[PDB]
Amino acid sequence: MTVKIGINGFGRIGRLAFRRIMDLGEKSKDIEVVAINDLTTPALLAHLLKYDSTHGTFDHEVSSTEDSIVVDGKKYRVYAEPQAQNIPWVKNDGVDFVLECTGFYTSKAKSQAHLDAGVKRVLISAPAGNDLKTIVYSVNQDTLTADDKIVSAGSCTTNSLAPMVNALQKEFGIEVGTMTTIHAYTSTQMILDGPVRGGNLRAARAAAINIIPHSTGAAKAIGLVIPELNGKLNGHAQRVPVPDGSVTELVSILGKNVTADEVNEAMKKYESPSFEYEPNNVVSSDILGRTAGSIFDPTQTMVTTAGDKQLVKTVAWYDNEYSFTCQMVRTLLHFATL
Amino acid sequence: MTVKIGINGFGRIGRLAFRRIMDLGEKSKDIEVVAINDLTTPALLAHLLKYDSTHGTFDHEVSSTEDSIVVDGKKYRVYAEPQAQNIPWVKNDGVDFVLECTGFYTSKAKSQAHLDAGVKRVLISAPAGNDLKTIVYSVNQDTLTADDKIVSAGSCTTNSLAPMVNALQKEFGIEVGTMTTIHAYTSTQMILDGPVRGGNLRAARAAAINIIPHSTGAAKAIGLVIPELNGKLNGHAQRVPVPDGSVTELVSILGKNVTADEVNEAMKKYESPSFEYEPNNVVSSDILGRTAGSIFDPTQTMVTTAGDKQLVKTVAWYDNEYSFTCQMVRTLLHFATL
Amino acid sequence: MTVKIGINGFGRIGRLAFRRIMDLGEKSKDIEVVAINDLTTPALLAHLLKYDSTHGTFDHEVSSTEDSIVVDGKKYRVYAEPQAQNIPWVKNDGVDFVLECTGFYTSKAKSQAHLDAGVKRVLISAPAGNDLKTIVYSVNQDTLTADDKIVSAGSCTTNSLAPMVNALQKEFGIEVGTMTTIHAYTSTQMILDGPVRGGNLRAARAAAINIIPHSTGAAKAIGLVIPELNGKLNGHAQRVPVPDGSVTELVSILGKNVTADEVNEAMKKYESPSFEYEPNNVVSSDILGRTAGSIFDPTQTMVTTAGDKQLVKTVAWYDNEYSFTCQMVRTLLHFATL
Amino acid sequence: MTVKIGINGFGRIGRLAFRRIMDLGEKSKDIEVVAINDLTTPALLAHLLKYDSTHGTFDHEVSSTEDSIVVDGKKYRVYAEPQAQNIPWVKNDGVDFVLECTGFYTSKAKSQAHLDAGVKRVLISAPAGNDLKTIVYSVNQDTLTADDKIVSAGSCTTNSLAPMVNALQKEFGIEVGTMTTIHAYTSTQMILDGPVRGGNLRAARAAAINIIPHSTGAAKAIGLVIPELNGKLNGHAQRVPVPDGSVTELVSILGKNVTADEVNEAMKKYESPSFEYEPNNVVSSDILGRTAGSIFDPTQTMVTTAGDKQLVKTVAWYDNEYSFTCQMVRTLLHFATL
Repeated sequence: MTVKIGINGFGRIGRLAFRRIMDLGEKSKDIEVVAINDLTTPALLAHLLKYDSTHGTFDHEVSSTEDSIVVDGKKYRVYAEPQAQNIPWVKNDGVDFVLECTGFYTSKAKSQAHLDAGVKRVLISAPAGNDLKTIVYSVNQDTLTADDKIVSAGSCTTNSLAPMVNALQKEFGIEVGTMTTIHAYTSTQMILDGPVRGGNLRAARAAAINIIPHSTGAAKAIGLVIPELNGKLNGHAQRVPVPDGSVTELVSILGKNVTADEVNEAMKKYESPSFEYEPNNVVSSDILGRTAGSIFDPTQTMVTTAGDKQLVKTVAWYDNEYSFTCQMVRTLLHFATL
Repeated sequence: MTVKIGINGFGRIGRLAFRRIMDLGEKSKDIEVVAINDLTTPALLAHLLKYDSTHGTFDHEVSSTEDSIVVDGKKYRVYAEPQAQNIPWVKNDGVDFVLECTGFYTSKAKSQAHLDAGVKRVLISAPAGNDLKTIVYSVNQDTLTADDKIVSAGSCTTNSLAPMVNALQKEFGIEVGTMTTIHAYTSTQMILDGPVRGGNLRAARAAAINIIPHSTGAAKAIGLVIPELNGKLNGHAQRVPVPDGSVTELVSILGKNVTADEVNEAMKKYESPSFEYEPNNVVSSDILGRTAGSIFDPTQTMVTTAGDKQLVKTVAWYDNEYSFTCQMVRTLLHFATL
Repeated sequence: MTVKIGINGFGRIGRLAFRRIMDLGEKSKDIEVVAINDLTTPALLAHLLKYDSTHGTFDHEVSSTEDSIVVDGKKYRVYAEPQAQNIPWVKNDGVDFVLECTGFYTSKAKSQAHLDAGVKRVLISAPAGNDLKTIVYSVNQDTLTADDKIVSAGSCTTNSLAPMVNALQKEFGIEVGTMTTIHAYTSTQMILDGPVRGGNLRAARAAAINIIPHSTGAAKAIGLVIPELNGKLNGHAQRVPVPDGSVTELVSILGKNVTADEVNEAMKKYESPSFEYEPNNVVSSDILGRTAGSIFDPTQTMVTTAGDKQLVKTVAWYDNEYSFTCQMVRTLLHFATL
Repeated sequence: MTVKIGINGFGRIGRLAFRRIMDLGEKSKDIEVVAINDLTTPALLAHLLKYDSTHGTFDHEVSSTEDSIVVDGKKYRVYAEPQAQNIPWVKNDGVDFVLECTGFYTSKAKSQAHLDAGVKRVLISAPAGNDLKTIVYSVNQDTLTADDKIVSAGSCTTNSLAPMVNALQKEFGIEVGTMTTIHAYTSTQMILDGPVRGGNLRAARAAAINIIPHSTGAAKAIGLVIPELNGKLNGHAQRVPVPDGSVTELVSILGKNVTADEVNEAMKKYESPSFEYEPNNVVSSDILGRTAGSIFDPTQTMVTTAGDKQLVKTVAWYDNEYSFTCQMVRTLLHFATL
C-alpha cells in the first residue's frame, strides 16, 4: 500500500523531493517516487541528483540509462512529454499523485491535463491562484476533501510565514502586520548584470554580489491559508548572497498586550514537525537540511512598547528549498487520507 | 584658513576619511589632513590607502618613508603613540580637530587625552555614551556650541536611520517603530567559524557564507539625536555576505493616516547632501561610494492598512563605510563654525 | 574624421565598449558609437549601461526612448533586427565598423551579412575559426591589410596570454608550455545547480560557491596569433567565485637558461598600453577597470631548476571583461589605418 | 586497548579531528579523544564543535560545563594551561598521543614539553622544521620508528601533493616540477582590507572578494617526505573565495614519455583511503567532507608535447581542512604500531 509519486519537472525542488521521499521510504513511510517527466537528458539529471552544491552528495549509487535514472540498482523512468496528458506513468508505473514543479502548469485549468492522464491528485509547487486550495501543512491541510484534485503548496515563503502567523493569530490575534524575508538568491536570478525575461530592473542584477529588493506575494495571499487574516498582512524580500537559507521577519500589531517571553512560550506550544522551535543561536548555515517549514527563532523576538502602542517582531528561519520540499511531501502523504 | 585634521587610527574609516578630505580639498573646501597616528608600519598603511577592494584604487601617487605616507609628493606624518596626550601633531603639524577612530578612546573621559595635547575638538567615529552629544549631520549639528570639545558621530546605522526618522517625525509624528538593517559584514567578524573576543556565539560564525543576526544600538539610542523619540524605537541587524553596502528598514506607527506616495513626497522635501532621494531601482552595488548618510528608496515604501490600523515601512540605503565617513567630514567642517 | 562604430549585441562587452569609446572620445580620440542593434527593450539596456555591479555607475545621464538610449541628451538608435543585413545603420547613422557581440555571427561566413548592409569591417568579440585573422592588439595587428573585412579578437583569455607568450618567444623561445587561468565566473554559468544548454556536467554547477574546472581554447589556438607556436601550448581554466578579474599562469620550457629577474626584465621591455608591468603586490580587485589586455605580475614569476631542466612560470592578470573590451577598441582604431 | 588522544588547541582542525575520531570510534576503530587543552571558554568551544558553517551540524547532543565539553552525556575535560608540561591529561585521562594544533609548539624543541607531561608521542598539525620527520600517511609512515616522539604532519597542501608526486615518481620519475594550488581562504586571512600581523601586503586584503597570490612551502619541502625529489619542486597558491575545498595542480617534466591515459592508469594503481581516484566530473563542493588526503582528478590530466619536449599536468582535489585532519588521524593510528 505505497503512495506512488510522479514528479513533473526534475528541477531543484523535484530532485530534493526525490531525496526526501527516498529518505522517508528508508524510515518505513509508505511512499515512493516511481517516475519522472523532464525534457533534460537523464545522465545530466542523475548527476544533479547525486551532486548538489548546497545539499551535499546523495548517499546512494546513482547512474542512468537512455531513458532512466538508476538509484541503488532500481530504475526510475524519465519520460520527456511537453504535455502532461501524454505522460503514461499511471498505467506503466502506478503513479497516484503528481508533484508539479515545471512552472508551465501553475493553474487549476492547466494542471487538469494530469487528471486526463489518470492522475488522482496534483500538488503544484508554487502559488496557483484562488480557485483551488493553497495548503500549508500543519496549518490548513484538514480543509482538504476527496473533491480536491488540484492543490497549491503556496511558495517557500508562505510555508515559512504561515505557521508563525497561525500561532500568533490563535494566541493573541493579529490586527495588521508586515513581513520582510531576508532570502537566498534563487536560480532565476542573474549571475552577472544582464537582461532578464520580463524586463525587471532588479532581477537583472548580479545576484551573489548585491542585496536586491524583491516583490513577494506570500503575506498578501495569507487569506488563502488563514481566511481571518485576509488583507491584514503585506511584505517584501531582500535577496542576499547566500545560495540557500532564508529568514522571515514579521512585525505585527497584536490584539493583546504581550512580552517577548510570552510570545516565545506561545510559539513553543505549536512546535511540530512542520514548525520547529530553535533557541540555540543558529545562523543560516545551520538551517540547511532542516525539515520543518518554519524554524522559529526566540532569540530574535522583540516587543517595542511606547505609551499604549506595541510592535511585535517575530522571526522564523527556513531552508527555502528543503523546508518547502518537506512541507510538500507531508501534503502528498496527507492526500492518501482523502 | 584651513581646518587641519589629525586622524587617530588609520583603519578603514580613517583611510576613507583621508580620501574624502583630499577629494573635498580638490573641490576647494578649506580642509586637509596634516597627520596620522597609528601603530602599523607606514608602508602597509600607504598600500591600504592606495588599494581598496571595495572602494577602488586611490587616483594619486602613494608611497611611504620610515615615518610618513606620501601622496602626490606631499608628506603626511605617521606618529606611533599609544597614548593620545603624547602625540605632538598640534605643535608640529597644526592639527585643529582629531578624528578618533581607534576604538580605545570611545568615551568623553578617555578622549580628553587629545585635549591635553592641545587639540581643539575630537569627533569620535562611534557611539560614545550620553555625557557628550551624538551628532548626525543634517539632523542636530546646530545643537553643537563652543563648549562641545568631544563629540560622537554615532554609528554608521544611526546616520542611515536618523534622517529618515527625522523627516517622518516632523511631517507625521512617530508613535513607535522597529528597525531591521540588512547589513554588510564588517572587519571584526570571523572569516571562518572560530572563537571571537567576548565569546558571542553569532560573532564567531563565518561571515561571508551566513546570514547572521546581530544586536544594534542605533534605534534605542535615537533619543540622543532626536530627544522626542527617546524610548520609541528599537531594532536589530542581519549581517549578510556583501563586503559593503547596507539597507535600513523602519516599520512605524505614525501619528497620522498616510499613503505611500505621501510618505515619499515628504522624504523628497528633506533631500540634502546628507539625505538623498533615490528612485532609480538601485541595488547595493550602486550605493557604494555614495556620500549621503542615508539614501531613501521610495520604491520600497509600503503602507499596510487594516481597519483603523496602519503600519508604514520606509527604507534607506547606505554605504555603511563611506556614508558614515562623509557624515563625519561634514561634522568636522561644522566644528570650524564653533 | 571620426571612426563610427555600430555595436551588434549590447551585452556586457558591448556596453563596456560603449563606455570605453565614450571615455576615449572625451580624451580626443576620433571614435564614437553611433548605433546599437539589440532585441532587448531600450529602457532595460539604458539601465544596464548606467548601473553595473562590477564596473560602477556610468558618470553620465542615461535614459531611453521607445527606440533609443539617451546619454547626456544625445540619442543612440537601438535597432532590433535579428538579421544583420537588414540593419540600416550605415545609411542612417554612418557606421564604418561593427563590433559583433551577439554570439550568433561567430564565423567568417555568418558576419558577411554586415558587409551586405554596407559595413566596411567587422570585429567579432570571440574566436571565430581559422579562415579569418585572429588579432591580439600589440602582438599581430600589423598582419591586417585592406582586404581583411571580418576579424576575430579571439577570447578574453587569448588577449591575456598572447602578450606574455609573445615577449617570451622573442626573448628566449618557447619549446612547450601549458596554461591555467584562474578565472572569474561568467554570465552563462549557473547561479545554482541545474541543467545547462549543452549538457556539460560542470557548467551545470553553482558558480559563486565552487571552484569549477573548465575547457579553454586560448592556448591551443595560439598559432593563429603567433604561428611559430602553433601546437606548442595547451591549457585549461579554473572558474572561481569572483564576478570579474582573472589571472593566467603559463608554465614553459624555454629555448634558453634564465633567471626570474631576467624573465621579469624581458617583460618590462615590452610594456605598453596593451601589456602592463605591475610590481605593486596587487590582488584581483585592483585589476578591475584596467585597460591593458594583460597585466604582467613580476612578483609571481618562478624559475624551477633541477640538473639541466628548467620550468618557467609567468603570470598575467586581466580584467576578463574590460581588458578584452579595451583591446577590441584599440583594434577598431587600427581598422582606420587600413 | 584504545589509543587515547589529547588535543592541544581546539581550533578548526582540532574540532574536526574530534569529529573524525568519534566517527571512527563508532565504526569500531580503537581510538578516542579523552581530553582537550584550550584557553577558550568551553561553552564557546562546544558551540563551535556542534555547529560548523562548512562541515555541517555534528549529529550528537553537545553542551558544556565550567571545565568540560559534553557529548552524548560523556564529559571531555578542557584544561586551560598555556604551558604543555603542566597539562595533567596523562595521569587524569590516560592520554597516549597529543595532536598539537596551537601554532605555539611548531618545533621539535617546543613540543618536547608534552613529553615532560608523560605524553608518548606528539603529532604537530603543521610543518615543523627538519630535525624531525614529516609524515604524509600512505607515502612515508613506514619511516617512523619507536624513537620518533615528535612528528610533523606537514601542511594541508603537502598532504594533497605528496601522494600524487609519489605515484608519478615511482612510475615515471620526476625531473622537475612546479605546483599551483587554487585554495580556499583560511582563518588568518582578513575579511576586509586592513593591517595584518607580519605586514604582508597580500594577506592584508579582503579574502572573500579577491583572488590573492600566496607563498607556500609544500613543494620546496617535498624532500622531507620523498628525499629523492629534494630540490626538484617549487610552487605557490592562489587564494580564492570558497570557505573550504582546494585543488593542487602540478606541472612536471617526467623521466619518461607518457600519455594522459597512461598517467591516469598509474594514479588508479595507487588508489587507497589516503589517495582517491575521482573521475565523476566533480567540483569543489563535492570534495567537502572527503576523507582522503588527495583526490586525483583524471578529467584534468593533460600532456602537452612539442618535438622531444613534454609537460605533464596532474590535478588533485582536497578538503584542505578535513583531508588534512583525516590524514593526521591515520598517522595517530599508525603511532600505536610503534
